[PDB]
Amino acid sequence: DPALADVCRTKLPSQAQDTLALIAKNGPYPYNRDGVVFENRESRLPKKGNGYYHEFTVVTPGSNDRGTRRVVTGGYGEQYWSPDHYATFQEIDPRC
Repeated sequence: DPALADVCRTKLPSQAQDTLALIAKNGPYPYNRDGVVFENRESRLPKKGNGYYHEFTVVTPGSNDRGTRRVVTGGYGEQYWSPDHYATFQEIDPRC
């Protein structure tokens, strides 16, 4: 499989848009876990080979802690948003 919901890039929180711009430039990244492989063990994203997906933190400005906001990239430049630490995903639509 079923489709994921879509979110327009310009409808993302500003910090999420900032993270997409960092990914496009290959960093630098605020967190040491930025860029590590996302294994997708439970297959909420389409099942792919080892290392296809990577995860990045999106800053939560009003908290002291890292927070739950994430972007996951795929190997063909697909981008996914998760506001809730991977419980839900939306595919980012770069066109809008």
